[PDB]
Amino acid sequence: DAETDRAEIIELFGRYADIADLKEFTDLPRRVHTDPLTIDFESVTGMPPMTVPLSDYGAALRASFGAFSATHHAITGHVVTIDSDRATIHAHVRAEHWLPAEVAGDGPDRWLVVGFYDNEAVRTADGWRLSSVKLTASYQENAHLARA
Amino acid sequence: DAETDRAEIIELFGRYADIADLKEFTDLPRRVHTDPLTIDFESVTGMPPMTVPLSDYGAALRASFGAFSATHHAITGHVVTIDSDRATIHAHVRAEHWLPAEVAGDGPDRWLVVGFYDNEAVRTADGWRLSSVKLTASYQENAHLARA
Amino acid sequence: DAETDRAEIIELFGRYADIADLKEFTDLPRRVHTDPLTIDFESVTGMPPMTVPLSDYGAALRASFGAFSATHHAITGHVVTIDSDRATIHAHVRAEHWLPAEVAGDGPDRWLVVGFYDNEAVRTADGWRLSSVKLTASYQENAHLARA
Repeated sequence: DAETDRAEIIELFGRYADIADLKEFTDLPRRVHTDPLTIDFESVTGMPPMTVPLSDYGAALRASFGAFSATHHAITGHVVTIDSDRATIHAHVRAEHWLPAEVAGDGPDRWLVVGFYDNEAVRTADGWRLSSVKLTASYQENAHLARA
Repeated sequence: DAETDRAEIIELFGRYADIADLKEFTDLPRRVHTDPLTIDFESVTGMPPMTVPLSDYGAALRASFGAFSATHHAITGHVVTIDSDRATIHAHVRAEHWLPAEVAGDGPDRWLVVGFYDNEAVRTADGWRLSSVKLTASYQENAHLARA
Repeated sequence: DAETDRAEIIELFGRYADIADLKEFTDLPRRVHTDPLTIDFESVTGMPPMTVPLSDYGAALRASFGAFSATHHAITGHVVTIDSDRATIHAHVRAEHWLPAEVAGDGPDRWLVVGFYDNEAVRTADGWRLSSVKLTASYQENAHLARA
């Protein structure tokens, strides 16, 4: 019922965090996202929203997260609204990204993004999937490292 | 049923975190809290518990969170006990508060509070609301900034 | 039903975090864990998996967490699979451990572990309990303090 849908939608955010933090950009994205996927990270990158093939998104994530020794996404505070086979989710996110020493040198090594997801999900034949991801940053620390 | 109540009570903590972190002290508190509201932040401020009108609480939050460039509340680990139209919730909280550079100068800029909420909720005609908030700190970093 | 089981299993992780962070190693472990308990912290300590009496585990936790002024475990992203009276849970964890000043001196004072739990639970006559805990670290900061 509705509570099973809610619980499955919340769990998708655990799997979403696992994509990045386990660096598993091949199988897991198919279990988490629709194809194509709408993405909006403009609040952090200045790149406007786009709708992209899932394999492109995965390849892009693999390339960018390859810059980090590790990451940790702590996603909390899910506010889920369901209407049959669609849902919206607002959540908190705290995302830590550590640069290797070879890049960070004697300086800061951790890029922090805090803020919110305002995402959409759809109920597919293979279960709920996140069809749109939008990240709004409230604060960043060491954002220059995302460039460095 | 009971599981819908639990899920709605947990979601209230997402909305609670949103009050502070989106700095929305006017509408959201009515959706999250009863009027009046009992508050106990004594473990952090030394001010004893009080029961206050909700508009006072909102105005006070607006004034105090106005000192921060941003905040992030990560609330996790909800332990919810429900008895008809009342509930208790114990949870973990990690609350980050960043001071603007104009105030922090060359020193630390982030006030960290970790610890627990031990809160009460009531089922109102318009849904669950948090009727009592109690924060017990296990640790703080840079607490002097909450004064500065 | 299944959703009550899921919610109870997720709540166990709140109580698990409370063992360490409230430093309550006597009563709470009986409410959270089976006796005996399988533990695997090898990814952090190099000690291989073992199955130990619960009172030994509690005594060991009391001794080790006695080194810290405070800790905070933020457990998020639960992915729960249930099969009757057994479950597996994968989750994110961010665990902070602060050393007292008397030990940290003028140096770093916070040991950070980020990574994952990959745990098992069993439905006992007194409710769900965590029967196996496995922590896999993705990153640590100041791990030398866990020794110091």
